[PDB]
Amino acid sequence: GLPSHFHLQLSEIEFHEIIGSGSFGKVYKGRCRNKIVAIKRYRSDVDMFCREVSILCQLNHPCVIQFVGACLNDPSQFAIVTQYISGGSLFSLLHEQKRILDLQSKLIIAVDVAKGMEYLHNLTQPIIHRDLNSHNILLYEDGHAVVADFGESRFLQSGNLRWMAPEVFTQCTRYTIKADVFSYALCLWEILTGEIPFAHLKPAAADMDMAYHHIRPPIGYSIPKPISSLLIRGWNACPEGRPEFSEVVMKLEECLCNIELM
Amino acid sequence: EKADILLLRAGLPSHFHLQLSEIEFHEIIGSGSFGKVYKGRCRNKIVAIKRYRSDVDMFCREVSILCQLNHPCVIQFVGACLNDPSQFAIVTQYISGGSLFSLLHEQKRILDLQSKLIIAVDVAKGMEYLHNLTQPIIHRDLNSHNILLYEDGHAVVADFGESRFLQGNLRWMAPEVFTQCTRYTIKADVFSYALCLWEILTGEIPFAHLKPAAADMDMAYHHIRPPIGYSIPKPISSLLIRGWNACPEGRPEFSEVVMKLEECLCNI
Ligand SMILES: CNS(=O)(=O)c1cccc(Nc2ncnc3[nH]cnc23)c1
Ligand SMILES: CNS(=O)(=O)c1cccc(Nc2ncnc3[nH]cnc23)c1
Repeated sequence: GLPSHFHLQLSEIEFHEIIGSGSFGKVYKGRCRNKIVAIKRYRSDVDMFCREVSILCQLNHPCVIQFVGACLNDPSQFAIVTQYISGGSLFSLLHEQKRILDLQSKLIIAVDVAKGMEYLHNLTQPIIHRDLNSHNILLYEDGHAVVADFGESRFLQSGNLRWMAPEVFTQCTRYTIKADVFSYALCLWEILTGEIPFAHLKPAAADMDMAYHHIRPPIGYSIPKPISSLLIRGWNACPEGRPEFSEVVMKLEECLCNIELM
Repeated sequence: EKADILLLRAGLPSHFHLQLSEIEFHEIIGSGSFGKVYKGRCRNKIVAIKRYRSDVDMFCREVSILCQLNHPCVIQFVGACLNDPSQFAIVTQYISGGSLFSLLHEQKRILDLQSKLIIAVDVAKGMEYLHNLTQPIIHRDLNSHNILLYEDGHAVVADFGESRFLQGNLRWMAPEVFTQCTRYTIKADVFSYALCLWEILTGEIPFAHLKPAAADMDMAYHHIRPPIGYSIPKPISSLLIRGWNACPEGRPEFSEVVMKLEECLCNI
């Protein structure tokens, strides 16, 4: 049921330099069907590969990664091919390169991300990214941005509770699209400040501070009042209080107009 | 299934083996998706029987946990019927003073502080026992329906139907997802116990005016707790504030809960 045009023989892929690595295997830069591509090569695990592919073959939007195909011939030859995006991750730009950005460049990125996410959330069968962060926002050289890496992505699912611990309640509850809005909020703050949320903490300390002790990255004069309000609602502890991505896109586009006019 | 029942039959001490024909079933005293709970009679002894409606794994596990139990603050297993899946039953002691839920919310009876603390302490001990076994057991369904009361004023934890033997990038995660990454720990019972302790002190069902799922929601997403009046003694309010800490790591162990409540009984 993966449309047959998306099937790939390994012979259709030219592998070049390695560009990423992890548990799954390796990511390579390469060439496929007359394009420059990123190829995610592989070494319970098969279900996750099949999910990712099922999701990648639904994608068609300029603010979301472009799928090229997958190789399914046998388990040792598994691979996912996408367009290569040469401008790097948003993470690198802000934290490693420390390129100084004007406010217009920042909003273009954040809007492009918000649009990609709006797209995903409003398909007939909605998609939750579940891993949205600055490592998974890639940038074109022109400053436009796309949402990448759908390895954690899932299709949206269609007495004792009164005495349940919150962490237990949360586990018996369905994972929603509003969890993507939370993560986005952090990315949006991260774009404006150019700082890693909770830079001084290791990942898990940071998550605990957010979940248990309500701490949020500090807002200041670095963030104008139309946006800062989106950030606050965006990372509300109650999912239902969080805005829809359609709302996020309009407000950021309005800000983008006014910053171009000024 | 046939292999699991036979293995269970083999590890289960002989006195616990029962035939469904040896059980007399009087009235219904408990309910659930699993089946029903009865008052009844077995070998001429007044007993409580859980009757049964994935279901074999559940039965083998519940019986397994039950025959490990040997502590006066925790339900006394009497036996099971494991003849075949159609006949699945679980027999325990019957306790004539009823559930804490009944006492507080149906009979609406008034208790003095000492009587309350004895209950709270017995529950705490029972949970301490479970949590400190060589193979810890987590209860997972601790509430006022599942705390039972002898007429001498002591209590036991009952219904082990939900019980189990205890076994990125995170920086950008939503709190309700970060929490989906950790499993059910012992500290989840402590939280449940906290509400029971508030329930005992006030006589009110936690979030009485909301439906369960809304109470859960208010507690998880909005971080709301039942109000802690000025009338509640400090050492107990301290236990509540900590016991239902949203941070599991910040909730006390039951041994500490026991220790603190025992002190109060020495001042009471
Ligand atoms: C392989 N397709 S994927 O599932 O979306 C995916 C997963 C993990 C990391 C990437 N990275 C990049 N992909 C493309 N271009 C780039 N330039 C700099 N990093 C990448 C992509
Ligand atoms: C069958 N044993 S069980 O699984 O622990 C169990 C589960 C659910 C409810 C009970 N009730 C009572 N059990 C004993 N005495 C009582 N007096 C008033 N209600 C009960 C017992």
